[PDB]
Amino acid sequence: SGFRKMAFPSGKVEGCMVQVTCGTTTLNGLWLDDVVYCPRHVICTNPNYEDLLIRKSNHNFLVQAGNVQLRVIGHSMQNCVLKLKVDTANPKTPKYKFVRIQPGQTFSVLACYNGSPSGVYQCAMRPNFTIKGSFLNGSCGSVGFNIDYDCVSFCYMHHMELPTGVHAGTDLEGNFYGPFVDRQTAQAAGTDTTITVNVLAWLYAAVINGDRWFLNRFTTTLNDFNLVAMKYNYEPLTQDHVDILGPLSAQTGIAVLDMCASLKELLQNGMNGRTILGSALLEDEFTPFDVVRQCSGVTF
Amino acid sequence: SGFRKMAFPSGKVEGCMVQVTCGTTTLNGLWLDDVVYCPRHVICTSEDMLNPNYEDLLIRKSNHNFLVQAGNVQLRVIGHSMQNCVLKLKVDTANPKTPKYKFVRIQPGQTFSVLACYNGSPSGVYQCAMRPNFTIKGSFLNGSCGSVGFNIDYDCVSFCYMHHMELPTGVHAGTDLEGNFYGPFVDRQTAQAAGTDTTITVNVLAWLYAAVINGDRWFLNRFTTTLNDFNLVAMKYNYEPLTQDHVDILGPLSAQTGIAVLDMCASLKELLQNGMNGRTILGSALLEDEFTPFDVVRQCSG
Ligand SMILES: Cc1cncc(C(=O)N2C[C@H]3CC[C@@H](C2)N3[C@@H](c2cccc(F)c2)c2cn(CCc3ccsc3)nn2)c1
Ligand SMILES: [Cl-]
Ligand SMILES: [Mg+2]
Repeated sequence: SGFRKMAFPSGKVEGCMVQVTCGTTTLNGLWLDDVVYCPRHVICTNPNYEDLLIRKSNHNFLVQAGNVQLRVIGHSMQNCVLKLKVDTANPKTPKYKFVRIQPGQTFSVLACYNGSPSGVYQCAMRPNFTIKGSFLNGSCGSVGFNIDYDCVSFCYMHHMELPTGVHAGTDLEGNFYGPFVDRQTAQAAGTDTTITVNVLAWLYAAVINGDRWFLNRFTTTLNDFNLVAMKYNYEPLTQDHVDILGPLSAQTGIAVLDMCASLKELLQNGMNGRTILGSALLEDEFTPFDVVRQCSGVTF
Repeated sequence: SGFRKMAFPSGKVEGCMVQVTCGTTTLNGLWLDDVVYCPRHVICTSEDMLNPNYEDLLIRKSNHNFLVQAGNVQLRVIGHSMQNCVLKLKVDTANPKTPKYKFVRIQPGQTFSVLACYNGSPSGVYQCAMRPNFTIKGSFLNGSCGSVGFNIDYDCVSFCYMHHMELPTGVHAGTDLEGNFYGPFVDRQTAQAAGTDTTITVNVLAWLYAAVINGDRWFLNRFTTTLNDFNLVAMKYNYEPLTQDHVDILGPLSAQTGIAVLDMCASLKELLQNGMNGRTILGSALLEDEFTPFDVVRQCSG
């Protein structure tokens, strides 16, 4: 029993983190095979990054894997990520893929400083394409990932903090999540919305763990609920979301539209001094799979 | 900016998790140098578990009865000993991935990271606190016995918890790595219950300081309090007493923020009296007590 915000074991990624220093800036890079990936804004000196990089020589890039130093033998740019070719293939390179995640999906973040891992936590790609992480100066290049079996799927590289304190980054191919640029300009997180399918998944997690007070005899329609959803700044619930929740509906005897009626009442009446899984708010950073994985016991 | 329940990177502990099998029972062990540590109830049957005589049970075991598996490598047991409620299996191979480590017994309110493990394979990592009633609020399923809790300040792993069982209220109990249970619990199936829990006052105060550091001041007030008047109010909300040690420990965060410790206590008093009025603090609608003062400085400063 118990339900907790749980990150993937980070060992396979710790062995890939390195420190990258160009000019005055130091941040983190990801060492896979014979390439180090890091944010292109490490580029020394409204920037024209292709033009700034030609001035740079391989030996301007200091790369350290612990005490050991890696020799840069080439450099290239892919969107907002810089790729440093090094002389040595990382002997601890895991089986891995680069993937791009969708809003509402979760991943583990390995927060790093000076190439040394310092913490791991779970976070969701918000509908406004930010994440609510915990990053200080020097965390740029920290990465986000999921693990399926022995395969690490890298999905996020951290680039910047926005004025509201939330965070923005790219996939490992250098494409930003959301309408952001890697520049000193005026940028702001858009208005956010609540990830409806994830709230429902969390209510099923609560039921599985004995928290049942919010259940009621009623059910609703997808059309009726989604009108309540938009009213409360909740993402629309689609039939595909209903399908994904199928497993949990079968396991608990609570149909999704049966649970939507519960969520409707919670949105309209509050929780009246009660809590669900130790929270006084509705939590939307657990996916249906996160709830199945943790209420069943998958391992890596 | 931001403030999150942050676990330590788990790789140094992942390299130590093994599977231990006795009879029909399989659980997790911790492999450091040439020793595998696991809960001694791995030698029990469910019948034994009402009033097991562990000394009598262990003397009947042969080394080859213990099947220890590290990945796809079967380790061979060459001896065994029992220390309180932990079984120490001597193996013929030292773990080449053994980190710098220590065993530490922690006090209520301390936090640590838990590496949930099944059949010797890590599943996930999350942050826990030792509650005042010597339980933890974890996420543990059947087969999680032997999972460990740890901290990694500098590059040394301090092991502080090994998971043994789940109590009737859904909370969890275990030992330190010397085999001594936290709290009054025993590794028997006899009736046992967690005591009434209380809120870890010093940690709430640390978290409120974290909130100020992150730029939130809505809960401050113009009042102060004596330490004794604070504790008279706090105990009425089932909060732990705040000691002069707790006040000393908060000195650094007080200095950084410019808010005296007893002024922050006055703010907490008001929050307990009023609630949040539909507001949040660091994204929570409740007062969070599983961040220590040391945690706050670690995450908000370095
Ligand atoms: C939800 C959960 C959370 N954390 C840990 C668990 C989890 O796996 N066990 C913990 C619990 C509950 C089941 C079992 C193992 N118990 C063992 C137990 C019971 C009472 C006190 C105690 F100190 C330990 C236990 C071990 N044996 C021997 C025969 C046997 C072996 C495997 S099943 C039966 N008999 N009882 C479960
Ligand atoms: Cl302690
Ligand atoms: Mg209903």
